[PDB]
Amino acid sequence: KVFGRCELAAAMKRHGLDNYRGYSLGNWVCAAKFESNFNTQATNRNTDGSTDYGILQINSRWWCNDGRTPGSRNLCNIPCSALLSSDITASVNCAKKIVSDGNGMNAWVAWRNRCKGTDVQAWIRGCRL
Repeated sequence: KVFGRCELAAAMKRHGLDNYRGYSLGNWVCAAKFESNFNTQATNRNTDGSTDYGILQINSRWWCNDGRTPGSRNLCNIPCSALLSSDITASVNCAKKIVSDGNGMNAWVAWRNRCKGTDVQAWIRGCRL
């Protein structure tokens, strides 16, 4: 599924991401825009044997089980298949766990490369939330 921008923001807000751990809603929408272009089925395979899954491109080394990644910790306690669902439930629940670790939203490559320090409230422009 390819989400619309405000459609996604609304779902993320329902699940309490607005301001979670110090990250306003626009950070999360921006992250999804540049990680996956809002595509729930996006997949990126990396050189270290891990794969990034879904709308938030969550990595399989620490966060989900795909049965084939070295150093697997599966700290969200979910199959990586859950992160490719058309609803965002598993991705947002796991994201809360990721962002509560160590480096916050710096875990997301695209957020660090395209969102950090920008006018992130632009990503919820014209949404009625």
